[PDB]
Amino acid sequence: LANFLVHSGNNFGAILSSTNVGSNTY
Amino acid sequence: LANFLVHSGNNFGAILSSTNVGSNTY
Amino acid sequence: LANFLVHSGNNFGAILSSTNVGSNTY
Amino acid sequence: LANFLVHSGNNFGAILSSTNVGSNTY
Amino acid sequence: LANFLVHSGNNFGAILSSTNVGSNTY
Amino acid sequence: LANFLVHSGNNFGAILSSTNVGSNTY
Amino acid sequence: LANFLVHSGNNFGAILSSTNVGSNTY
Amino acid sequence: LANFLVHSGNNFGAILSSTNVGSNTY
Amino acid sequence: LANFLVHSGNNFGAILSSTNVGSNTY
Amino acid sequence: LANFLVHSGNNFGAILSSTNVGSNTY
Repeated sequence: LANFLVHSGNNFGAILSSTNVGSNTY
Repeated sequence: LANFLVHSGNNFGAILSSTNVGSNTY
Repeated sequence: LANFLVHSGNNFGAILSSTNVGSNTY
Repeated sequence: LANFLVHSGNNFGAILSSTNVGSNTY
Repeated sequence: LANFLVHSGNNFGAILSSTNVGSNTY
Repeated sequence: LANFLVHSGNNFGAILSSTNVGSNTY
Repeated sequence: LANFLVHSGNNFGAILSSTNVGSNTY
Repeated sequence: LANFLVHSGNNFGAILSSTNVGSNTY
Repeated sequence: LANFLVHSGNNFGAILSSTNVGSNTY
Repeated sequence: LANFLVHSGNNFGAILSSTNVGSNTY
């Protein structure tokens, strides 16, 4: 069906794919 | 069907794809 | 059908694609 | 059918594509 | 069905895939 | 000032109050 | 100031209050 | 200032309050 | 300042308060 | 400042407070 499959009744969480997240604190 | 598949009844979470997120704190 | 597929009954979450998000705090 | 597909019954969330979002706080 | 499958009743946790997360503290 | 207060610079998200949302799929 | 306060620069997410959301799948 | 306070630069997530969410799958 | 305080640069996660979430699978 | 304080640069996780979550599987 798919390479990735998320099946839920209620969903509240984030879903990231091919993302670049970065944090810099000075 | 797809490379990525999200199937839910109620959805409340963010869905990111090929995104660049960045935070800088000074 | 698609490379990405979001199937829901009620949707409330944001859907980002190829987006650049940035925050700077001084 | 498409590269990205969003199928819902009721939709309330934002859908961004190729967008640049930025916030600066002084 | 899929290479990865997440089946739940209520979901609250993040789901990352092919993501690069980084933090730098100075 | 108020029981609920939403203060933003740019707003794009829906704001619901005392609403009844329902979806039925057959 | 308020019982609930949401202060942001850019807002894209939904804000629900005293809402009843329901989904039925057959 | 408030009983609940959400302060961000960019916001993308849903904010629920006194909400009743329900899903039924047959 | 508040009883609950969420301070972030970029926010993507849901924020629930006094909510009742329920899922029934048959 | 607060009874509970969440301070982050980028946030992706759900934040629950005074919530009742329930799942029933038959």
